Amino acid sequence: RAVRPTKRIEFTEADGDTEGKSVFQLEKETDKETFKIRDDNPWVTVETNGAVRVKKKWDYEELGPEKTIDFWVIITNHNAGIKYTDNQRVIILVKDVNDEPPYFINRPLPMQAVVQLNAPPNTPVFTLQARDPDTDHNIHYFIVRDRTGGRFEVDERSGVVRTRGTDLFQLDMEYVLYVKAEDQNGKVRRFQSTPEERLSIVGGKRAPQFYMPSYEAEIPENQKKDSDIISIKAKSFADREIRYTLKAQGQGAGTFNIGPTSGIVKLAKELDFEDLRQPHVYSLIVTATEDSGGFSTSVDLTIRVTDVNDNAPKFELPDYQAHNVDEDIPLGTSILRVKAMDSDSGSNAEIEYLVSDDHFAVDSNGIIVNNKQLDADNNNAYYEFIVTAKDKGEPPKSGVATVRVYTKN
Ligand SMILES: [Ca+2]
Ligand SMILES: [Ca+2]
Ligand SMILES: [Ca+2]
Ligand SMILES: [Ca+2]
Ligand SMILES: [Ca+2]
Ligand SMILES: [Ca+2]
Repeated sequence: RAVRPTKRIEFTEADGDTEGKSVFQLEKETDKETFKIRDDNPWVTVETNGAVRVKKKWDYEELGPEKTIDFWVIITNHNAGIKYTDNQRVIILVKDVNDEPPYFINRPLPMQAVVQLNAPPNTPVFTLQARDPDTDHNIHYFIVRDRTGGRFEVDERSGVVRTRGTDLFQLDMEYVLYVKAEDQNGKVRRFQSTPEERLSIVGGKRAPQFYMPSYEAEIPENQKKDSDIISIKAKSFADREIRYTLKAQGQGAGTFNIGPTSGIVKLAKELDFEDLRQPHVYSLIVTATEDSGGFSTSVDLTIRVTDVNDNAPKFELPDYQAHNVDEDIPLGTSILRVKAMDSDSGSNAEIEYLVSDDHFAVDSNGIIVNNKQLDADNNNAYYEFIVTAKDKGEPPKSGVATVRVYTKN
């Protein structure tokens, strides 16, 4: 059994573009020998005949600096005379292909700017910025569709949008441009491209814009007061300072509040998933107002509260007692029924039953049964033991109750 010289081979990304594709064949030294990969590899699998097949679609952008798929292969070989189990290393060099589309990095989205009312021609107003994962990208900027009527133009390389013409812009009017960025070093004979984006240019002045079109957060019911839930941030287009406020529709306001200037949302009142009067989903409205101006804008903020196993199963009675039980009762007789309830939900409310005295047994329905003869070793004619109701929470909480069984002959 020997190490064989390393196999070196070269391919482009695209060659490995189809899951399961047999890209190439490993070299055999006799017909009879078979192949198996030495360890998992994310990019390739190996058939017993030597075929190297794509596992995960090959990706230059996701390989390390070496840009190789590097793996070992076991080669095995009765009736052939000489037996062995060989090792060979296999190194595929992966060449780049322009295969990933460009994407805008402008934030926030949608894209928004303002234009000064009497802006001279060629005033810069916005700067489109795209990025492209491929090594040899070639980003070109375009206005694909104009709804200003021709009052703007973009520089194809810098992505700067600037005014055209001398006419004034109208206060509060929106001027709309649909823009794209494309990578001209890659195609599909059609160039790789961002989705069309809507660039909103408003004359003179506009309301603030939040950094996200909406906000959401899922928090547990047991999370402490005054703790930070989510922080919200808006931008002014005239560099005014901003102050936030919050509302509800129409379930439980006062539960949350917001930081005056810093936008951080905190928990104000302790929560309870078990409290019906509080909802499980909190629909909130956050408005960012310019108190140095007048303008303001709203954004939805949704908070989901989750169940924690804060409740233990409770038995309906504090203790259970059965009387006049004949001791000769055949095994399997219902002696008494027991029941316990749990406030939580799902499996935090799922209930299993146990019994501390192996003379009895109990099923998922709480039926306490006779598990051994009751007439043997029972001088005082009486059993006293504990039932547990145990939930399926993590960790599980328990409820317990005394059970008394008085027997007789
Ligand atoms: Ca790729
Ligand atoms: Ca590529
Ligand atoms: Ca590209
Ligand atoms: Ca609770
Ligand atoms: Ca529980
Ligand atoms: Ca709970």
